[PDB]
Amino acid sequence: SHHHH
Amino acid sequence: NYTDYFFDEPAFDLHDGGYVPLEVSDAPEKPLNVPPLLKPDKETATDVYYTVTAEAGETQLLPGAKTKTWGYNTSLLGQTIVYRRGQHTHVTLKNTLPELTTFHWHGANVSGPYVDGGCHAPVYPGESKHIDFTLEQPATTLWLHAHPCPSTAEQVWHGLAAMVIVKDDHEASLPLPRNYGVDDIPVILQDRRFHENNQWDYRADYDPDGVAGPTAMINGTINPYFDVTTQKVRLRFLNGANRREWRLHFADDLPFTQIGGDGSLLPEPVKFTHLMLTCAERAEVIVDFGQYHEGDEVTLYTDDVPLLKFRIHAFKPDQTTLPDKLFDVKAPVVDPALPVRHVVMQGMDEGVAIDGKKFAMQRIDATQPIGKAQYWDVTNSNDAPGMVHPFHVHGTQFLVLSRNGHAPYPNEHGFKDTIGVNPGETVRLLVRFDLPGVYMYHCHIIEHEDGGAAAQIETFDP
Ligand SMILES: [Cu+2]
Ligand SMILES: [Cu+2]
Ligand SMILES: [Cu+2]
Ligand SMILES: [Cu+2]
Ligand SMILES: [Cu+2]
Ligand SMILES: [Cu+2]
Ligand SMILES: [Cu+2]
Ligand SMILES: [Cu+2]
Ligand SMILES: [Cu+2]
Ligand SMILES: [Cu+2]
Repeated sequence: SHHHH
Repeated sequence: NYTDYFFDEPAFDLHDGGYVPLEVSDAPEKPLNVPPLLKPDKETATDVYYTVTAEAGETQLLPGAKTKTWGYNTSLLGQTIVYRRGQHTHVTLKNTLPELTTFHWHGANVSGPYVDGGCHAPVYPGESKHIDFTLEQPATTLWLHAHPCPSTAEQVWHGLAAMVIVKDDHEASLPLPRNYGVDDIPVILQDRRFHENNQWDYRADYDPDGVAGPTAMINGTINPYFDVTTQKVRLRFLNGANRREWRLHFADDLPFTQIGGDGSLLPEPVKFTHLMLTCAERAEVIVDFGQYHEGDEVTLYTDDVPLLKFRIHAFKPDQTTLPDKLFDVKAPVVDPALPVRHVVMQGMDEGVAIDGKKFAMQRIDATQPIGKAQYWDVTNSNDAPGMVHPFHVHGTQFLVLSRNGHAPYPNEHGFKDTIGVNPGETVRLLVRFDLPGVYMYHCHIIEHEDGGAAAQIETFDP
């Protein structure tokens, strides 16, 4: 689900 | 809404003009290289003897041709060197490279400038030097790397870095994974750019603001995996990159506990999901894989880029718990007679400087008496947009008192030799030198060091 920046 | 890291989001490397994104390599997955422990030439309880040889070779990094590389007692990086507190240590330094080099023990409280192995300690091709010393400092992860001035960046790029493990009695008594290569591993974080025939070319990739390539390399491995055979694993993160910052987290935000920083155990364990490391910073963490099962592969990322896969095998349950206190940090009292030292890092690119000046090898910039603790106020004067400058001091382990008058970051309450200073920020350090001589302080973006953003301090007996 989660992605970074 | 919020960044998951402690540093100032606008200052991250990824905002820089010439930023080089990491890209996933198509190279096949392979086992993480774990450097062997360097066998002593001889050891007794009181004395240990090592030979450390800088050498050139070839390493199979990508399919096809082998990459020409340099290492310590191996073709790339180096065998891990174990030192013990209070043990008289003897090292023969041998250079078999075509270039002169230097053997810098980053974080080791040894005398400078010769044993320290900075600018003033050249070892020419074909020659040998003999050093000895006794470490009187807490257990931690240090490292060895080349430090000729200039040319540190290029030599590190060729592959001259190695992990150094310092043992003591206190750390040995803690319930920590300590089976090297099995449940306790180096994670040396680097990046490179491969050119034709899988070769490196520092000069083609040069940038005065910091060299970074798009291919991540972990312990000299491309697309590494690690076979986990225990519930808990200790990772010794070292940022051995020329410039790049690592923003480390697992794919699913698996928590991990930091137990160690640059210079010592942390006073207390600190729980993390996301951890940012600037150049030369070390962080020792325990990961608990107890919620996973045989066949699972759990991947450690920086930003959105996968770095290191953990293949879960069968493991016995581990019921142990960390104590609430790991380590007693005994802060020195500042010498009241001594002023506050102000150090200003200025400029970017070619214009980087400290206190208005570029490095000069003959010149002493500062003095401080040994045995006496002093406040160092260190300012990153870089306007917005700026960058996080990792400030390093040779020959001391310092303590972090405050950041812009506020608390240090949660993982900055132990001893450290390198600290990331945000744009505009003043940090206050407590700095004591135990030994007399000449020591360097500088930014540890290695292109900044080479570009002259360094100064030297003379320590003397009063
Ligand atoms: Cu942004
Ligand atoms: Cu001795
Ligand atoms: Cu000796
Ligand atoms: Cu260093
Ligand atoms: Cu250093
Ligand atoms: Cu995350
Ligand atoms: Cu298995
Ligand atoms: Cu910059
Ligand atoms: Cu240095
Ligand atoms: Cu810098």
